Amino acid sequence: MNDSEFIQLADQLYQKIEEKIEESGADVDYDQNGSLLTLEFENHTKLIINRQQPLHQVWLATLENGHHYDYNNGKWIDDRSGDEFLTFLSAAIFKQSKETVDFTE
Ligand SMILES: [Co+2]
Ligand SMILES: [Co+2]
Ligand SMILES: [Co+2]
Repeated sequence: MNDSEFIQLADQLYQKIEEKIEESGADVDYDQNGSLLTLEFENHTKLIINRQQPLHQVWLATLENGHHYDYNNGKWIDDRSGDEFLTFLSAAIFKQSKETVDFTE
């Protein structure tokens, strides 16, 4: 993957996350500030998504941990656990808001 391709795929991801939040009507606020996509819950907790363009990775910070994802099999896959980004993001949103956002279907 080159940088230009990474940008296309990461833009598709960010837009997918935003569209699925809108679709769901969930009370999740989102703000893209360049490389950053911050999700904010009513309880004032956040999830922070960052693009690391030279590594061609998307990173996710939860309250406890950081996760780094490579694009593999048409999906974003955690490079230590092998978990899929969007499934993991759904689970995190449910914990911090008790609202369901399905990003995969
Ligand atoms: Co190419
Ligand atoms: Co609906
Ligand atoms: Co408030």
